[PDB]
Amino acid sequence: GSHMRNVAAEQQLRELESTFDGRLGFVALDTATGARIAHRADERFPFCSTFKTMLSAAVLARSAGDAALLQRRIPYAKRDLVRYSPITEKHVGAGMTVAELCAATLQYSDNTAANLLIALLGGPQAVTAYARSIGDATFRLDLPGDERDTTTPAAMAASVRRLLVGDALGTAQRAQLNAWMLGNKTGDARIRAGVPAGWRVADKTGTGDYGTGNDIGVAYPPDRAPIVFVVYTTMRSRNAQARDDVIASAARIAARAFV
Repeated sequence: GSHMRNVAAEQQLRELESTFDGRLGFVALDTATGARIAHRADERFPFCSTFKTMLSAAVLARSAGDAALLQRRIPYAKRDLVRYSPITEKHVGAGMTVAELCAATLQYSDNTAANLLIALLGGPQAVTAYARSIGDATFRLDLPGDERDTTTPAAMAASVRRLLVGDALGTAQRAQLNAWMLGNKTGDARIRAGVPAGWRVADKTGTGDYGTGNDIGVAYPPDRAPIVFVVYTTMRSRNAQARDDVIASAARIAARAFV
């Protein structure tokens, strides 16, 4: 890699953004060197389901010195279900364990699972507090540039790096967060589609209206240092679809520059 290849990649990201009516927010970090490829890195974007990574980390932190928390079952009822709950809807009544809820919200993006975990922590402000505790002053869990439920690509990249690769969590908790995110089921068309097939990817997607299409995580090449990938996209038209292809293309541009 080189600075000039990174400069080239950043122009390619700008040219990629021109292909849709919106904004591309991107950070890729080669942890071998701290080399960063960035686009609109300091702008706020709606995070959508990508916050579930920060959620799950906060839950893992509560479990330090209390591993049995992960086996604790949380009951809930039908009235507790919110839209898009493909796992939790099958377990109304007795409910699911804390670990099951983390896996459901990370791997299937289950919304009720996220709400139950947010409640366990004491509310959305507890998730924001956790973010502050690992050095993230930007993340906020609470539309024409409403800052609620937003972060920046730079801030989320730093948090993803610290959580999955660095020391924000204890070693065992880092391992568990990675294991869950390596098993993601919702990201096949996003970062995973753009990086080499030989790289293991731990990722969390986010999708919303205004063509909001996000994917964050870490790629683990087989004989190199990990590369952090954060991709946020959002558009001017509320009706617009998220663009899996753009997310994949952004990751590809960075992967090409770093090899």
